[PDB]
Amino acid sequence: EEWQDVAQVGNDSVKLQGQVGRIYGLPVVVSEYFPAKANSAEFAVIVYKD
Amino acid sequence: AVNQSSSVEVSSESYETIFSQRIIRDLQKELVVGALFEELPMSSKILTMLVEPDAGKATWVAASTYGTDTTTGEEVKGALKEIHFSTYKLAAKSFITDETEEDAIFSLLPLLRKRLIEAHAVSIEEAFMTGDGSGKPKGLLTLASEDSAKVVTEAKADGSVLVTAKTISKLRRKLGRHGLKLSKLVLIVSMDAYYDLLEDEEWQDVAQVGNDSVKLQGQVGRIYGLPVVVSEYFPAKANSAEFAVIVYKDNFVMPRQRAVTVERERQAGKQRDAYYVTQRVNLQRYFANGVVSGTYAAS
Repeated sequence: EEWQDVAQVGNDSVKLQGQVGRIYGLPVVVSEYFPAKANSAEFAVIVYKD
Repeated sequence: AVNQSSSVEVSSESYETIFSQRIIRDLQKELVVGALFEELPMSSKILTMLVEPDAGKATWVAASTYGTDTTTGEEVKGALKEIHFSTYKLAAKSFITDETEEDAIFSLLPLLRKRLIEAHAVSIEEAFMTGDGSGKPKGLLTLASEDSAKVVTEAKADGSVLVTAKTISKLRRKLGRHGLKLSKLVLIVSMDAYYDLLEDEEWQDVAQVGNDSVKLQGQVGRIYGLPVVVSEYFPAKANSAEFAVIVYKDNFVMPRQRAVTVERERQAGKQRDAYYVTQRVNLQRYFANGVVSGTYAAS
């Protein structure tokens, strides 16, 4: 439906090596510690340097 | 017999042609599932082993209660759960009499021996696909139905097809909960739904925009990069079950104390040479989670 839908041209060339998320070139790390579907969060981003 | 033409001399009576002793036969059912499971040797009636559970939750303190008393969780000592395995038996027998092969055309003996093992291989595969439990294994369809592993819905039954690349994800997003993901899995598709999973139009499509030079030479199938296993041991033409996924890990290991044994009887049967073939095996797994068999439902 996006990215690799009808057309594989929606991405870098992933097909290959096993359908891993590389959203904007960043690896996505799964965490099965989020609560059920409600008013809760599902996608969290963190930037650190110090 | 011969009776027309018979001009002008006597064209015998019958039996006027060369006989072909050469047997040939069609591509029937193959065996593909009973050849990819880990094998467990054992010398007992049953084998029992111990599986622990996860832990846990610990409640953090109220920041003021530093001793007498600490008000932290009470973690209950996790029970080691037994898992026990049961090895069922089957057998087949065959016989010919010594007076019923020297008369005719000598092509007997390995013909019967191939056929009984071929029949036995089919019965093992058919049982591994489908079971009730009445002395046969609980086959994959009637195992992956007691754990609630089904989707509503994939397509529509014998009319209005729409079983595309999307359905594999819809099945996979129920296959997890909490960790059936990554590689090391295989999916098995019915013969009928293998031809219908070829209208798309998505992913592995009819265009060079959808893929490179991957088919080559007959639209083989590899949705999300996965391998596809073809089999017709699934009963289509109904809102039943015919698409199945299995993950390869610690689990799906088959226990046996014996393989096929083949033995011979004759003394003192009064002119009967008789062959018996026995096997003892079962198909089972540890925990009852991480399989999905669709279903594929309609009305």
